[PDB]
Amino acid sequence: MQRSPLEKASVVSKLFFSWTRPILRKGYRQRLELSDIYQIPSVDSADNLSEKLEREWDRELASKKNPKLINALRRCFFWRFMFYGIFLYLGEVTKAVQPLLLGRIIASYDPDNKEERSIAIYLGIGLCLLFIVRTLLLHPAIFGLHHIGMQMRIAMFSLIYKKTLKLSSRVLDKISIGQLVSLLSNNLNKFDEGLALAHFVWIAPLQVALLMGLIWELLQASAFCGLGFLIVLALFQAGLGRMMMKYRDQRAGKISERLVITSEMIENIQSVKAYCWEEAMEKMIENLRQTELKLTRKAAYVRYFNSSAFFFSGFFVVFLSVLPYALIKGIILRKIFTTISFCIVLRMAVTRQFPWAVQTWYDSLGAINKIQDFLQKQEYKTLEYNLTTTEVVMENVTAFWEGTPVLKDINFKIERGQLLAVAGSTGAGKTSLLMVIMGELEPSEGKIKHSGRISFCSQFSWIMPGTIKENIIGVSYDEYRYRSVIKACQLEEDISKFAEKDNIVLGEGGITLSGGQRARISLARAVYKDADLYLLDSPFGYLDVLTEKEIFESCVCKLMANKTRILVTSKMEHLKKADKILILHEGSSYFYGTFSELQNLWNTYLRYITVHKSLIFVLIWCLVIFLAEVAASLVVLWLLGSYAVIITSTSSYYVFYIYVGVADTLLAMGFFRGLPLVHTLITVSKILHHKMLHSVLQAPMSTLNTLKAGGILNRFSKDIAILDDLLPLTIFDFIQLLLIVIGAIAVVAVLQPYIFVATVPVIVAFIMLRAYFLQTSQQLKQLESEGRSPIFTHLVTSLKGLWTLRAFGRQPYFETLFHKALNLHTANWFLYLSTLRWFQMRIEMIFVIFFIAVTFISILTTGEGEGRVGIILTLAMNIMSTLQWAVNSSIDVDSLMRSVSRVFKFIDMPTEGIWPSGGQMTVKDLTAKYTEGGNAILENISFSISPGQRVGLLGRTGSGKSTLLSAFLRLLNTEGEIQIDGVSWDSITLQQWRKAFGVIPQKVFIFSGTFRKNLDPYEQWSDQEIWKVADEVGLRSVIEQFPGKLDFVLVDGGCVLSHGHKQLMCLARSVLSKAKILLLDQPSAHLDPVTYQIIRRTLKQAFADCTVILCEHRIEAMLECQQFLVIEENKVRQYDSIQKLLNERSLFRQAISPSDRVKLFP
Ligand SMILES: Cc1nn(C)cc1S(=O)(=O)NC(=O)c1ccc(-n2ccc(OCC(C)(C)C(F)(F)F)n2)nc1N1C[C@@H](C)CC1(C)C
Ligand SMILES: CC(C)(CO)c1cc2cc(NC(=O)C3(c4ccc5c(c4)OC(F)(F)O5)CC3)c(F)cc2n1C[C@@H](O)CO
Ligand SMILES: Nc1ncnc2c1ncn2[C@@H]1O[C@H](COP(=O)(O)OP(=O)(O)OP(=O)(O)O)[C@@H](O)[C@H]1O
Ligand SMILES: Nc1ncnc2c1ncn2[C@@H]1O[C@H](COP(=O)(O)OP(=O)(O)OP(=O)(O)O)[C@@H](O)[C@H]1O
Ligand SMILES: CC(C)(C)c1cc(C(C)(C)C)c(NC(=O)c2c[nH]c3ccccc3c2=O)cc1O
Ligand SMILES: CC(C)CCC[C@@H](C)[C@H]1CC[C@H]2[C@@H]3CC=C4C[C@@H](O)CC[C@]4(C)[C@H]3CC[C@]12C
Ligand SMILES: CCCCCCCCCCCC
Ligand SMILES: [Mg+2]
Ligand SMILES: [Mg+2]
Repeated sequence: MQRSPLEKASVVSKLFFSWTRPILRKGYRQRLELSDIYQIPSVDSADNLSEKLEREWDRELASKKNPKLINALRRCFFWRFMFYGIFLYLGEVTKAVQPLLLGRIIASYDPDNKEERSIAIYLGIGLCLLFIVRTLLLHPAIFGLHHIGMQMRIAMFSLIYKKTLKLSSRVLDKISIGQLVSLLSNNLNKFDEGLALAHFVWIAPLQVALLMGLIWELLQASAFCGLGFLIVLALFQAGLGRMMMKYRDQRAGKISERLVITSEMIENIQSVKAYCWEEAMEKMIENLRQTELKLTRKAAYVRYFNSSAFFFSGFFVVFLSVLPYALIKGIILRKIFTTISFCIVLRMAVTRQFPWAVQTWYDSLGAINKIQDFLQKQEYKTLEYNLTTTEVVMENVTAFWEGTPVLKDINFKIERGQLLAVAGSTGAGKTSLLMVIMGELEPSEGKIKHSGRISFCSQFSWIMPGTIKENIIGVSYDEYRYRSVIKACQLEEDISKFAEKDNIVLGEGGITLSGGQRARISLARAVYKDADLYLLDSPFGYLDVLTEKEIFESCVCKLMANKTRILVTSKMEHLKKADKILILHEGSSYFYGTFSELQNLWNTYLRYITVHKSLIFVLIWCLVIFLAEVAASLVVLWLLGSYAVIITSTSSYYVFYIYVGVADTLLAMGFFRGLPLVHTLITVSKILHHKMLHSVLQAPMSTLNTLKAGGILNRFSKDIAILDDLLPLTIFDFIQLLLIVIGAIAVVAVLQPYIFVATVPVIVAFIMLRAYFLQTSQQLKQLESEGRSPIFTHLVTSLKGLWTLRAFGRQPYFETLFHKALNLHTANWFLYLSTLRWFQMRIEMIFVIFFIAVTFISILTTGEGEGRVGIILTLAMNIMSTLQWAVNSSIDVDSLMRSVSRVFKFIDMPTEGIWPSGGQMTVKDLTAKYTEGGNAILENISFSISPGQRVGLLGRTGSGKSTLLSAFLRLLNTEGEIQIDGVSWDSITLQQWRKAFGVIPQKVFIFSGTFRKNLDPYEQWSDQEIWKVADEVGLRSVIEQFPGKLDFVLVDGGCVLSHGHKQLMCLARSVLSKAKILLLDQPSAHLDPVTYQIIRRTLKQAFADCTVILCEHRIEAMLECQQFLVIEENKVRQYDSIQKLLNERSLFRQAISPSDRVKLFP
């Protein structure tokens, strides 16, 4: 990693941006290697910028009664902002006085203008120095303003993230992931470049005042007829600005709603494929896209009229200011041309630079105001204590999640070292009681007293990205303690089977790990941490009886025999070792005491154009009208080769100069060509998104596991927004400029076939430099686009584990990890702007040297009369002033076309592509593996199932019970044959095979939507049928407690529901879509014994005969099975009776609960 070459560059080197030479010469030959990227300058590191802004923002909250974020920003950047403003202003004044020097030089070709001929050589020298000063004064000032805008964005992004970790739990309900992503993505590039346009709010009015005086000198009182037209045009554009912003505000809410739904369905794409819900998911996104595209089109029509206003004023402001003057007294051709030159600069300031500057202030101040509101939300109240009486106590505590209280009159007292066991039915408030103790649920009544040290283990196991060892140890590594908790948590057997022991890298969310393996990593993390109080929220959910027995008798009873701890349990064996017993029932304390007293009872462009058939026809239509206007202009112009206009023989060359000055209005695209072009370019974006979303759902699971959450969110938010807003109008601007250059050249090249010869050397010089620069610019843009992903990936994972983050105190670690993501994007983005500034500065210096040669050639060639060389050469250089604008606009088109190629890569991803009368199956030599180069988890598996019977799957956690179920649906690489009632595996299409199954996934899927929409996304059942099923699974009381019965919206993945309520929701789905063969993957994970009767009755009534393959861990669930399959060391054994199964195993028979042993062994 080399140091930045900017920090030791000489004064002249910084001026010409010469320090970018090493990378431009290397990127032209080879691909940019990882060592070519330089380190960022020390001034713009995220650590130093965040501290500077934080110091000023805290001064506002204490000094001023009315804090404003814009005052803190003003106190850090105002003087540098104004320093570059004055140099930018002097570069624009130089542009307005150019016609004073160039206008008199053009007059020296006329032999009548004897006064201009005597001093022509001095005007040429001054003109050359004027060009050089303007070049050296604009570009360094524009780069400095880009630098300031980058620093402001980095400082403010870090403040948002630091505030996020401190948000209260009540205000988290009102904030989704889609709001934060839209807040950051919209400003990721627009904010930096906005500061270069901000100064024209006061530069444009000063340019108008200067230019109006010079035009007054020529046309005494007729000049104001041109000002009255431009004032009316300025009011018109101001009105279109407010009309466009109204449509943009109505569109923001729908984009955030689409982003959250898109993120949810891709995170659990395996559950979507098992249910065969791809078509239903596409329909929901299609309806959201359609509503927001109508607002996008309406904003596009308004923005077209705002953009073409420049081209449609070039003739009507010149004509209106000259016509009253010519009618009273004849005007010569010399004055007509000079007025045209001054009006070009005037139209640019009024119709282009000023409305763009006003719009930037609306966007910038709007975002800073939006950020300030977020920075003032309610914060989490960390009620830490340094010390206590070493005992925990609650007194008459009542809490509300908002007409029923969650808890009421809950009181206990646990001394140091005692064990408290919390028990109760589903939804009784066991998890809420632990939230109250930690302080994430503030009680309305009562009080809490205990020490500030605490450790937590939730039902939902959160796995941070990184190594397994890094998950457990935290910050401080201890060799002795680490090896003890691993052995006590029974993780040694699983770790030894991994490719590289405990050094394997876990993805975000821990997808590659088993259901029960994640629970042990979460538990090992809690016991490794030293604390005074330990909270365990049902950690024995996805564990078999043998592993559960070993952990309970060696981890929580041996290692922590002297530490007070609270555990949630439903087993009656865990209640005997507890000193205190607490029973909960619907928020009220059912019992409190002890157990003893209880026992008393390029190809990219071509593909983009041809994706929509209607885009070709509009482009041909624009070409035919263009040829008709050029032909019309040629006939008129050829016809011209006291009066209102005075023209002489030696002054007739002004006709061509006037034509070139008004060609931008004769060739302007009217609304018959502008609106269809803009309308059709948005339909292309609609088609591309439909394909992109479609190909992601059909991709094979092996491909989808490589992608990251931030990688998908980068393409669906930033790349789609580019194709909707920026590209349609950038293309229109580029096409408009290209037509003007061709039309002006073609007309004058046939009437004077020497302008074309003299304009060749300038054209090829621009094209050769463009090809050289695009070799390296395209690679830096690609690296910058992919550098946004780590920013989005870290933002997603920090919200999913916010509660665990604050409990373990790892906030500083996550802030430092966020700054590395900011610095990685800064390196690529800063290097991209530097080379872009080099190109635009060289494209202007190349224009200058040619003009310097032309000016001196014309003056020396002009002899005693006329002088034709100068007339031709100076005309050609006037055309190249517009070609310079067209070349720079082509770079913007190419930069935005990088998003089109990134979308095309997601589209080209490979695809994975009464029969069951009885439902009997046959498996022959099935071999299953996740990666083709990985180990075979199962191998040579073979068994048969008779129709109507139930099969029980058994085995230790991590043995491969879920792998066998995934192999039936072909969710991984398989090498065998499965036969269902006669048909063959291979012959069937992959879509009819999956429809024969009913599935209950181990990980439940609830998306943001209505209760009825979650139970039935295809809308194929009436509400009478839905309620009938809802009674059989006991969900009626759950739905009625909400304001909308079957209408309530389940936001944030159904966070309103408890853990046991989600299991019943998945059982309802399987009953509704009644199929023959069922694959139930542990449907009673955390259900208490009383609630399990609901699963038991459903299994015998709803699934009358069927072919049920259970995958349960509880012994009670195996009394309803006729056949058994045991998975051990990658092999499947088969048994006919449960009593035979336990006879062979000696250790597993002892772990059986005595309550279950009597019925298992009568
Ligand atoms: C080497 C090198 N390679 N790369 C990638 C960067 C570098 S460089 O930064 O060292 N220099 C150059 O980049 C460089 C510097 C100046 C110029 N100039 C062109 C006209 C001109 O007159 C200046 C003028 C008299 C108008 C005045 F002074 F008045 F303005 N100067 N051209 C330069 N280029 C080198 C080639 C890459 C292509 C080319 C010809 C455009
Ligand atoms: C002196 C006085 C006339 C009033 O005492 C004044 C100065 C001033 C400066 C800024 N902003 C800036 O100096 C910066 C800036 C921020 C945001 C940007 C950006 C530049 O340019 C953008 F448009 F891109 O957005 C560099 C930080 C402002 F906002 C309002 C200001 N006012 C009016 C006053 O009422 C403000 O309280
Ligand atoms: N964020 C929330 N907003 C509103 N109600 C909630 C919220 N979280 C939980 N509830 C409700 O509070 C009650 C108790 O919550 P819950 O976590 O606490 O039960 P539990 O004892 O953990 O049961 P389980 O065995 O399913 O884990 C339920 O009726 C549940 O729907
Ligand atoms: N996507 C994956 N890629 C690679 N290995 C995986 C993947 N998913 C699981 N494994 C590994 O395969 C083995 C078996 O996985 P697992 O689902 O299949 O078993 P299980 O019997 O369902 O466990 P549990 O009772 O915890 O649910 C484990 O070692 C696990 O880490
Ligand atoms: C009738 C005919 C010849 C097809 C026609 C008509 C117009 C109107 C009537 C809208 C002026 C226009 N005008 C336009 O397209 C205009 C486009 N952009 C503008 C921007 C600012 C101010 C005016 C216009 C404008 O008139 C063009 C035409 O070709
Ligand atoms: C940037 C701004 C403040 C610069 C100064 C703006 C004003 C004061 C300048 C700009 C152009 C100037 C005019 C240019 C030409 C003439 C013609 C001359 O026969 C009388 C003075 C007169 C009419 C000038 C008056 C002052 C003037 C209107
Ligand atoms: C350099 C430009 C400073 C003034 C720009 C506008 C100031 C913000 C006004 C806020 C609303 C009254
Ligand atoms: Mg719970
Ligand atoms: Mg499993």
